[PDB]
Amino acid sequence: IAAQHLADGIAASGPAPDLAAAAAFLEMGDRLGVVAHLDPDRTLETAEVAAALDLPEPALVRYLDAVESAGLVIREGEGRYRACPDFDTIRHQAGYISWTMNANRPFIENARDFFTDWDKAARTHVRDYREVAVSSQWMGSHAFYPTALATIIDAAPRKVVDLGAGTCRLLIEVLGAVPGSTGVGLDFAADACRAAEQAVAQAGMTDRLTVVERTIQSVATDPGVLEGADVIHAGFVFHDMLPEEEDVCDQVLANCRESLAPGGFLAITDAVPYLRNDRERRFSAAVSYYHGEFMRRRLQSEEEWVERLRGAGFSDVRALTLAFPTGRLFLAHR
Amino acid sequence: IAAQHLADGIAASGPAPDLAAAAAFLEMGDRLGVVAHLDPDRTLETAEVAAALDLPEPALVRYLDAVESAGLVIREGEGRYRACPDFDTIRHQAGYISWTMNANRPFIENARDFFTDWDKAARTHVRDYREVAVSSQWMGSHAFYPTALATIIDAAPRKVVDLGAGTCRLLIEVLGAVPGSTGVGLDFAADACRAAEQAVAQAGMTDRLTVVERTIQSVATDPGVLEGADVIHAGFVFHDMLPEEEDVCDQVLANCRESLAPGGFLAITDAVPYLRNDRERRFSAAVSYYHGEFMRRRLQSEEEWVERLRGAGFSDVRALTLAFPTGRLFLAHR
Ligand SMILES: CSC[C@H]1O[C@@H](n2cnc3c(N)ncnc32)[C@H](O)[C@@H]1O
Ligand SMILES: CSC[C@H]1O[C@@H](n2cnc3c(N)ncnc32)[C@H](O)[C@@H]1O
Ligand SMILES: CC(C)CC(=O)C(=O)O
Ligand SMILES: CC(C)CC(=O)C(=O)O
Ligand SMILES: [Zn+2]
Ligand SMILES: [Zn+2]
Repeated sequence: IAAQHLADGIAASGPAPDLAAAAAFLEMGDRLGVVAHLDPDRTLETAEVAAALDLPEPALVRYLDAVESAGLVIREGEGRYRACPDFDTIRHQAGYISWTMNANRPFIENARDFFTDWDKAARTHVRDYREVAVSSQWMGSHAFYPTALATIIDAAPRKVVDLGAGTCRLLIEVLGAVPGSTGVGLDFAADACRAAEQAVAQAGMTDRLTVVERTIQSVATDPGVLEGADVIHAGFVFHDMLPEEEDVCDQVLANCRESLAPGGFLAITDAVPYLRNDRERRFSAAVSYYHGEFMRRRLQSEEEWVERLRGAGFSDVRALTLAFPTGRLFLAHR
Repeated sequence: IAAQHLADGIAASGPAPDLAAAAAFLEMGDRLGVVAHLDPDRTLETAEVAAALDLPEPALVRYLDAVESAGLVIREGEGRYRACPDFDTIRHQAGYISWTMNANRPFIENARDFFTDWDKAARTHVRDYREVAVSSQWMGSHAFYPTALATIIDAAPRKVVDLGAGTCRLLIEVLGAVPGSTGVGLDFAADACRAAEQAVAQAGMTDRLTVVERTIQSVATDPGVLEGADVIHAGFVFHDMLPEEEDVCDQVLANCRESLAPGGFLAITDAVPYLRNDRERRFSAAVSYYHGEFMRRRLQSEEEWVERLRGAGFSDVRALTLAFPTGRLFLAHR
């Protein structure tokens, strides 16, 4: 009796109000720099963080008080705030919403332009690659990054190479797990290389781990840095050179197979296109439509990837379903 | 055994991949004009809709095929598409994400400016009121609009007034339910008034329902149009004149009480600030922080609203919890 309208509405909205609010608070706070100071295991001290971020302290305090009202942080004492116990899961979920609604917003808002003159639209409406990187890392935290770590650590490698390694977090975490091991982080971006180069410094791995600043294409002609590696990792990278650079790509793959030490494998995480199964189909379709229609980059099915890795001379290929919908981890044994 | 990593990841992501993908597809499609042609009870014919929307048909077909892969539409025949059975619930959930991440995106991206010089930020970073209106209507579909309808229809009114009525859908639906009834839709926006004025035309209610183009403030001095109404409705409107126009507002409220026919009531849906209960607190906080910090509009608690309505001379005030988190429906009896 109008308690019906209420219960019916609650069931229809489900978790969407909570998620919409978490994602907006967390994107806003991350753009401010605040989210990197929130952690379930310690407090953020407003007086210091406001100074470190060059923000007015009363403004920062009203933000953290709003986030405290939302249940995302806990006010421990006066001027001190702690993230809620399940913050990292909430931030992981926010990553999916940030990626489709923020990182890829130029495609949402400008689809008509992309439909009528793609070449002009592709250069006019461009994605903010800081947002692409942050939301990808939030999604990866629980849905593909752990699986890649464990696989690399368990191979107990001596040399590990990462193509498109960014700030080299994955290499730093692997080297800190195999006490005797070396790493190579390859990235063609200047600022990415500069931050990876000092994060490795502050971990003391400045000798065990070098930060080469080249393209993955450059590997096709200079495969020297790949020599003798036990594991080569590429995360969501190889698709970005298809179909315009299929030969260069086929030849980087062939280079990787020859450069592998005995018993070594190339680990590729990438997205497969348009899955039909009920769990993955909806996010699969967004990942595929964004890549196929707006970025014009070719995503390959498992069948195509196995084909392509066989043709590069790998002797066996194992595909693993990742929790990230349409994410697959291909392990290509030499 | 690495089937653990998979099940753990799936539990951590929960419904977020599905929601993120639905919201992006549906905002993109709505901006294109396509979503208004999707319905669970009939098909969209691509050849005709592509022409009506001035879109290349192959482009429209790739979009609908992507949305079909996502499970949001069904391809009935060749060139014909039907929305999935629960489309309206999915679109309702997408409304929360659209509102926090799209409609209010100027606040997410520019919080630093709002913190350091508000007056300059408020006029530089402005919300797209087409996006505000669409996402509000998607949220309202299952979470506040039904409760307001049923209350108005059940009062069996002779005259109904709506302050900030937009395209007058709510009035059209009420007049089509009380066979003998009149309505007044008040809105100060030119284009809103022009569309309400022809939607009422195509319903034949062009006589029973007039579309006055004034401000709700203008009611404070010209209360004539309010005369004799059985029900006055205002949806998410009165807060937008607090605190800068408290006297004008207090006097519109007093005007409404005096203009009511005997047995009549004023129905106000509005948002209360920063609730603490577990269901509503997170979205409550986003609604409140957006209004308090970025729009500088005053949201009142239930206690304050009842106070304010008593002081305007209403004899009894009933507050109803809406499914929309922090939404409240206040019924103020004359
Ligand atoms: C994990 S995919 C994106 C990351 O990998 C880097 N990257 C993207 N494309 C390439 C490329 N062709 N070669 C080397 N690094 C790349 C980018 O600088 C970013 O850090
Ligand atoms: C339901 S809140 C927004 C809708 O109500 C209208 N509206 C907003 N503010 C006012 C106002 N002061 N007076 C009259 N209509 C308003 C807007 O034109 C829009 O259609
Ligand atoms: C995790 C990936 C899907 C990220 C990506 O492919 C991109 O945004 O470019
Ligand atoms: C449904 C309302 C919360 C919409 C609103 O207040 C706004 O965006 O201005
Ligand atoms: Zn990509
Ligand atoms: Zn508002």
